[PDB]
Amino acid sequence: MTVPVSVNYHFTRQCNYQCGFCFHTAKTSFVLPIEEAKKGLLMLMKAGMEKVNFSGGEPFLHDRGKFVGELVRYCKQELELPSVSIVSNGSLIRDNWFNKYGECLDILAISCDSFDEETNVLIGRRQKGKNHVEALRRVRDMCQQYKVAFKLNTVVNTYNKQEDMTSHIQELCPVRWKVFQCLVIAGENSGEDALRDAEQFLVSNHEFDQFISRHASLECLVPESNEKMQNSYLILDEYMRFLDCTGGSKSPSKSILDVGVDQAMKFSGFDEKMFLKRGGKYVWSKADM
Ligand SMILES: Nc1ccn([C@@H]2O[C@H](COP(=O)(O)OP(=O)(O)OP(=O)(O)O)[C@@H](O)[C@H]2O)c(=O)n1
Ligand SMILES: C[S@@+](CC[C@H](N)C(=O)[O-])C[C@H]1O[C@@H](n2cnc3c(N)ncnc32)[C@H](O)[C@@H]1O
Ligand code: SF4
Ligand code: NA
Repeated sequence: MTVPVSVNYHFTRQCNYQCGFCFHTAKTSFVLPIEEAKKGLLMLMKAGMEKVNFSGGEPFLHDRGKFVGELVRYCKQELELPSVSIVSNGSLIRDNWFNKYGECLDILAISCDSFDEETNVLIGRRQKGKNHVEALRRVRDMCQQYKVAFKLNTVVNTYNKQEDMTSHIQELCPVRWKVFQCLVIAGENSGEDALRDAEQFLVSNHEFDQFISRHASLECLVPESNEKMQNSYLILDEYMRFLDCTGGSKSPSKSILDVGVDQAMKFSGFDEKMFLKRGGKYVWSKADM
């Protein structure tokens, strides 16, 4: 039986940005009552979960960041999880949140696809109406101030495929720099009713390889081609259903809240060998960094 050692919980699909290739789109606004989410996290820890990553959607948009804060505190203080992380666009992370919850967060990943603001506009890394300026640098400084490990995520796509990020990554010094090839998921960023159309963003495997090669000097680089990314995550949706990506979509299992972890896991599509090959198990607790 596969142990769900590291699990992503996309607890909301709502987002304030509009990234054109987004593969986890705003198809619903449902969020579990926080006590139900805590019951799911408890049974995941009982099944062997050691790392949880909160995703979405934008995790800091829900309830002004209080929901993700409380889940981080619950997992660290009540479940004693070795690793608690978040992946965020960074735009809504505030100093008061960090002062309250940062001691419980091991790793904060901020997504940054370009250091060129025209490219970010083309991609949709922007809110409609008002906008923020240097959210990335301000969040990076908060991670140093509150002693959280800083991680950066980048999607290689048509509009950054020639970008040399070396000097910027050198300055930011992330502990881990994930570099994803833009990935198509039917019903998310392809398909008749999809909210996004990734076609204009996709790169060839070779263009992905050339972006990786350009940045091979950076020791923090963790590349994930489509092969390494598609099925190598345990992905719980906003109903705490595992999503199986093996068929090219995000096909949900029943909720662990109804059937338990082991039963739902059979329908996760998780490729544990690929999880290990891409570097999914790593030094992820802050005592060890
Ligand atoms: N087919 C896939 C593959 C991945 N993801 C999501 O893409 C994000 C990738 O972010 P990453 O930083 O790689 O997630 P972590 O699990 O925090 O990564 P790691 O533990 O390896 O640092 C995750 O939310 C994951 O669930 C997705 O929606 N669909
Ligand atoms: C859907 S996002 C959710 C968290 C937050 N909204 C953010 O963007 O960081 C999770 C991660 O997946 C990446 N991502 C989104 N769409 C992708 C795609 N089509 N292919 C590869 N990665 C993608 C994001 O950039 C981000 O690092
Ligand atoms: S990838 Fe962009 S649009 Fe998709 S959830 Fe993250 S910030 Fe929102
Ligand atoms: Na969609």
